[PDB]
Amino acid sequence: NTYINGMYFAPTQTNKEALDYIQKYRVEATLQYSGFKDIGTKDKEMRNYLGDPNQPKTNYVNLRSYFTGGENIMTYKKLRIYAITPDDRELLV
Amino acid sequence: NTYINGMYFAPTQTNKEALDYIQKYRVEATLQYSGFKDIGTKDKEMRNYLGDPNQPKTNYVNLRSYFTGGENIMTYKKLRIYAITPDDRELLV
Repeated sequence: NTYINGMYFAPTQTNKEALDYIQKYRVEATLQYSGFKDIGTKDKEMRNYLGDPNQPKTNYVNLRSYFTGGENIMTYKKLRIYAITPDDRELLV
Repeated sequence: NTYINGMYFAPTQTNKEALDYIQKYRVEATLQYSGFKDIGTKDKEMRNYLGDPNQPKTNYVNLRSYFTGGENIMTYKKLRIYAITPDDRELLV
């Protein structure tokens, strides 16, 4: 299997500056042991896209700095997003 | 045998900020020579969990900087914890 250690979320298209009012990210993944739980609430790390410094700053949900002891696998994922007071799921696999 | 040189105590779950009013830790282990005694009273070293810097700050009872001359083995352990004025044993193997 191949594990997930992050998410390059929303690469910048022509008309998208939607990563400003959106601040917080919560993942509900399936870990190696006791999968579906509150993995935690963290923020974006807007570094790059595809690891290339010659690229605009896109969002990155850091799937490492969360409340886990094992690793995350490729079965399922739930991606809750937190602005001021919605909890809208922007992405779901 | 495999020796113990520390304790990653209380990895951060969803609802746990119980590592603030809790300050001091005393171990009563079984060393290689003259085991059961007051090994000492020390504090937490809240660095990481599982040695990963992409992880929240969890407690760590340092089982090296204590009053010993030998090493600690995997027979028995007693873990006294000190807040202001309890002495409640939070963990016991």
